[PDB]
Amino acid sequence: GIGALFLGFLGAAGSKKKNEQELLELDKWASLWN
Repeated sequence: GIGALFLGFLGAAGSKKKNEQELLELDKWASLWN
């Protein structure tokens, strides 16, 4: 879709631009819970 292009921007800027990483890391750890 067209609105998907927008999300791609905010998403791309993500893979582009520490702390948030360490916090996001736990998100992956959450998988453990399953």
